[PDB]
This record gives sequence, structure tokens and C-alpha cells, in this order.
Amino acid sequence: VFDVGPRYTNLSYIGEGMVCSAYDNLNKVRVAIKKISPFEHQTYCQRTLREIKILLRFRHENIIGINDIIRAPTIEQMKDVYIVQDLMETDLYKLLKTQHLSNDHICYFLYQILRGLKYIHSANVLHRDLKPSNLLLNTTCDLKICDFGLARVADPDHDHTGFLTEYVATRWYRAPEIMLNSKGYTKSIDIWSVGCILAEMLSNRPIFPGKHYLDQLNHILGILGSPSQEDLNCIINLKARNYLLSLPHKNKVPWNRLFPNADSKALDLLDKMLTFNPHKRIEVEQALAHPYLEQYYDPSDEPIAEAPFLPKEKLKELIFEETARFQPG
Ligand SMILES: Cc1cccc(Nc2nc(Nc3ccc(CC(=O)O)cc3)ncc2C(N)=O)c1
Repeated sequence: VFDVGPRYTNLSYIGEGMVCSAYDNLNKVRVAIKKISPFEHQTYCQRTLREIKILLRFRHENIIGINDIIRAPTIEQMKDVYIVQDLMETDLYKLLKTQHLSNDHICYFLYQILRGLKYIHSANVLHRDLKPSNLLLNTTCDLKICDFGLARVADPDHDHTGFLTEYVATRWYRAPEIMLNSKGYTKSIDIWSVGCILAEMLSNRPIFPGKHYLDQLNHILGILGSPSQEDLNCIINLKARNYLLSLPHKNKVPWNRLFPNADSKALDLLDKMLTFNPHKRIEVEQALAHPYLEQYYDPSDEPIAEAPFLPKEKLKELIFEETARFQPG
């Protein structure tokens, strides 16, 4: 049951709440709708409150926006919530598992990813779950970052934690520091993902397909090779450092080897993005200004945010209030 009033008609399943494609009789165009009703499960409401707030605040060409939201007129009657967004032709995930991207395509995709990330980060926000399935693409290959479900506000000061700390974000694109002593409250956590995403656009397959928590880590050290003495020193947590030391030595696999068909500049940037020590990992602005993206880099055309961005009763009430602007009057 997809009850989205009269304005939106001609429904049809799209993916998995439930996402469908409807025609906007008011905009003479088609759009996508996402049905959400996790209210029962508190462990699924704050994620809806976060994204809505972050997505309405954000305004960027490379970031998906909310064109409209649907819900009951009263908090009592409000059950399901319908978020409406622009309908894209596909995503990086489906494209990677069927198409071969040319160097020019990779360059453009990388640029659009970083351009929007720059805005996200400029608003002191971390995406934390960037990956192909979260990058929508239209027929002309324009890219848009989506799903700020796990996004948070940067909090570098309180990013340290013990060894083997549970993490939600997709395993394959998790930064090595996450399985060691990082809680994921630093902007470098997003650059690492963009990194993994680059490698994937090069060989059409995830770079570090870990099978489990540690498998992700041992899969990373496989290419980068054992972390240097300096990088380890940075790590203070005894449990974490001793694990890296217990591990056998691993040589570094040369990028020009994993992707001999890649572009040297791109590989040079891939190197900066996939750095074991987060503190030395390149920044988004430094990535946009990298020689690889030289034909696109334009700081004046790369907007930044204008300013830095619960019981089972408040979340519903809060979400209800955050969705009022889309109600008549
Ligand atoms: C499958 C799925 C899962 C989660 C969200 C969407 N939603 C969206 N889907 C599209 N087009 C879209 C339609 C189909 C696919 C996969 C395929 O090739 O069949 C990928 C993207 N465009 C925008 C959104 C959006 N704004 O949410 C689609």
C-alpha cells in the first residue's frame, strides 16, 4: 500500500521501507518515493530524523534533496511517512556490476563525489556510509550522494575508542582506524571510502571485500602492507598496537600492479586517499585540487555550507514537526 495522495500516480515497485516510482502530475515528470514507517522500532526513527533534518538543510547539485514529504495532517493520524526525491536513472553499484567506465567517466564521477563531500564536510557533517549504492546517476551521468542515515557531526576530540569496537557503516568501505581505535568521528573517515570507491571504478569490484571485522583489516594491510613504525606509534591503545605487531610482515602491493590499466595521476590520488594513518590522509579540498581532477577543479564553483550543521514520543513528534513545511499553509 503506497498511499501518496492524488498528486503522485502510476506507481511501480523500485527497490528496498519500500521505494517506488511515481509520476508527479504537478511537475509533469516522474519521481521516486520512499515509504517509511519504522516508528514502532525506536532503533529506526532517529535515523529518519537525522537524514530529514540534514537533507532539508543541505542544498547541493551533487547531493540528493527532498522535493516533498507526505504524512497525516495530525500527529495522531500520522503513521507512514513518504519522502519524495528526484528519480535517477541508476546508481554506481548497478553500473559497476554491468558497465565498464572509461577514464573520463571515472574522473567525472570522482569529481562530483568530492565536490559534494566538500560541501557535506564544510557543514561539519560526516556521511560515514559512502559507497556505490549511495551514489545516484542520471542519463547524462550527473552524480548525487544519497542516504545520510549514519551521518554525524564531526567530533575529532572524542574519536578514540578501544580495540575491536562495533561499527555500523558498510564493512568494505570502513577505514582501518575504525577496527583499531577510531569511532568514526573524523572527516578522514569519508576520504577513505571515496578511496575504496575509486579503486572499484578501476577494476569493477571492491578493493577490500572483508568477510568480517578483522578480515577487513587484514585485507587492507594486504595491499598497503604492514604499517610503518611511525604509524603504529600514533596508535596509543595497547590492545590495538599489539595486534598489529603480532601480525606477520606484509609487503606493499604497487598500485600500478593492481590496476595496470589505470591512469598514473588517478593512482597517485588513490594513494593519498588510501593511507593507513588517517592524520596523513589527504583532505577533500586537497583531492579536488589534485592533478587528476585538474580539468574540473574550480574552487569558485564548489560551494560550501553557509554555517556548521529521546523516548517513543519525542522522535515521532520531532519528525512530525520537521515535516511541516510540506503541509499547506
Ligand atoms: C533500489 C533502491 C534502493 C534505495 C533507494 C532507491 N531510490 C532511488 N532510486 C533511483 N533510481 C534507481 C532505480 C533503479 C536502480 C537499480 C536498477 O538499475 O534497477 C538504482 C537507482 N533514483 C533515486 C532514488 C532515491 N532518490 O531514493 C532505489
